[PDB]
Amino acid sequence: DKQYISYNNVHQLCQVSAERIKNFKPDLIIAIGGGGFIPARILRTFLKEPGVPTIRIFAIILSLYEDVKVSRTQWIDYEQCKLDLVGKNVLIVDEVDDTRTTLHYALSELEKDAAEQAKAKGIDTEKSPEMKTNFGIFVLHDKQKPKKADLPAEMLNDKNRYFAAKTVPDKWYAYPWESTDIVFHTRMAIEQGNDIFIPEQ
Amino acid sequence: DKQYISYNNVHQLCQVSAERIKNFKPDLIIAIGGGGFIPARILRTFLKEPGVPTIRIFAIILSLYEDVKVSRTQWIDYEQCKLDLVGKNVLIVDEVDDTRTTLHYALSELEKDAAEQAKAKGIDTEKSPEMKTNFGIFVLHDKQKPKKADLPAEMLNDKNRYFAAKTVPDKWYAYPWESTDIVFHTRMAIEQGNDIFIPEQ
Ligand SMILES: Nc1nc2c(ncn2[C@@H]2O[C@H](COP(=O)(O)O)[C@@H](O)[C@H]2O)c(=O)[nH]1
Ligand SMILES: Nc1nc2c(ncn2[C@@H]2O[C@H](COP(=O)(O)O)[C@@H](O)[C@H]2O)c(=O)[nH]1
Repeated sequence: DKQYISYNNVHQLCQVSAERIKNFKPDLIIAIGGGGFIPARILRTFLKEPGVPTIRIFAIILSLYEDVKVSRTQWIDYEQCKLDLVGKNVLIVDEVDDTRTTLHYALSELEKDAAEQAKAKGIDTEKSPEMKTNFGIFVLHDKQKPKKADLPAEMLNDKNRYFAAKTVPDKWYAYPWESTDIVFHTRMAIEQGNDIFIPEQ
Repeated sequence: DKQYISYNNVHQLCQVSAERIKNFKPDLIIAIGGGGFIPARILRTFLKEPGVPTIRIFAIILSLYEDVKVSRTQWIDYEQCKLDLVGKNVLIVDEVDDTRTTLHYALSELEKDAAEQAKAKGIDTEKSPEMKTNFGIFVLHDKQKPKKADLPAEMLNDKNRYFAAKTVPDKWYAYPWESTDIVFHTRMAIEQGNDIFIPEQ
């Protein structure tokens, strides 16, 4: 029993979520895999405000192994990119929250990068808090079920640090960019109510 | 006079292009900006062959300035990623070819990386030509107008090295992930015959 998602749906999800996200006032977006990149890119179009330069999106690939083992398959070369996580608001993007495992470590590893950058600059997060980095999360879908790992309480709780376009029942979702027959995929999606929901203007 | 492109169209363009591209037998994809990432990601779904691991996609941002000036805003950290361009077939992806300027330098800079990564490896493409790197290009659209830059002739000639989904006229194309009203954008696209061109199965 699959749930078919149309491109246009993913687009409207980002759209509505764009507003709530506008608070967190992100300084940059870090996208997990290609899965998180597509919505991240769309998400950007909506966060564009006249004059203000367009927010940057950094893609990262993260591999998790067992017998937990983390592996930075593709990471941000802060060096050559000249990216400073210090005192910035980072928004982590990925399509769906299943067991939360992925975001758990994604946040984790990125936090290490922040705190270690802070040292390198000679700063003390303790003595001078404001210098700390504020992390945010954004997912199209957040499955409601038993999560096999977890994200820090204060964030997971604040409705302006963790955004789930939609929270949905434990099922398997097929995303437009995965299908080898978009036409079928689409027809299905429309038949399950997974197409638009915000009529034209 | 804009040309509205639907997500589903971009999807089918990749689909058909997937075949011709299957020859070049790409070892990895390097995507220019988010623009090239979305189609690159889709393109992947179609290149998947049972058993064989899924091809990797590397995103890069390239800034070009004048008064030409190149700036690696975001590049591939071959180091930590453990990526070897030597003797591999790289496919460069980006949504549209306008003045070719972008791809000109994108290819250029990436070629430097291959060369320098080839020499410092203790090899020479002259005596051992089975090691040089073969570059490929893929764009949804390739506008026909007089270009401002240029790619090597042997590549822009061999129809198994330069892939352009649909070769379009000189106009301005609005891509789905750019629109702030997908519904309108879509209706328009369908009315210009810029939606699907292949049916279900
Ligand atoms: N297409 C699709 N991928 C899923 C689904 N649930 C999980 N995934 C994939 O599995 C990864 C694991 O997420 P986690 O379980 O660690 O929170 C996701 O990022 C995503 O790539 C689903 O319903 N549909
Ligand atoms: N949306 C859109 N972007 C375009 C169009 N033509 C060029 N661009 C943008 O301009 C860049 C310049 O490409 P170049 O002119 O250097 O070959 C493209 O990669 C793309 O981001 C168009 O018709 N529509």
